Amino acid sequence: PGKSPDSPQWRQHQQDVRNLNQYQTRGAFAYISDQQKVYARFFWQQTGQDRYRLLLTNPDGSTELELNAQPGNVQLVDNKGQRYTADDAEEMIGKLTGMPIPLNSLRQWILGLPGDATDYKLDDQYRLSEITYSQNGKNWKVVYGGYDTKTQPAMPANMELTDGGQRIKLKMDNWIVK
Repeated sequence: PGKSPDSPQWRQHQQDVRNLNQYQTRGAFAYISDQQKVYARFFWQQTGQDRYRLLLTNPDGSTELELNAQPGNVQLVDNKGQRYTADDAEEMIGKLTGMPIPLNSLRQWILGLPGDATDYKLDDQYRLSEITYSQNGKNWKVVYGGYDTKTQPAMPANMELTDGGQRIKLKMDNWIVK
């Protein structure tokens, strides 16, 4: 049955997450679509409200992709060192890598926050459990597995999101927050 979104504990959990100044996680990344299959280790570091770096690496240790976002300056770097710049991370990853994603929202979802989503459920611990979000004529479903309760506040330990044609799976080995 989970818990009600109107619960003070939910609002407090969101506040505790938003009050953090830095977030860092790493783990297994899986992206699958009818035109691509990407498996890699990921590293996510967010040092500002809208400042973050996503790094995807292969077993070789080689860099598959780098997405470094700063307000007014998002840079995408591919394995060949080719650099591209834009003012929107979602638009760039959507038309540059072949991996379209509601990234502007995912950046909040990965922290256990709903972002612009208004259709969601919470688990028994007042933490985000499922999200239904529409954009670009598609409907995304986000599902959360267990949370990492070794940090304060607790952060998502695993999640999956899909809109049918695209599926992204993330498994976090750990988190560091401050």
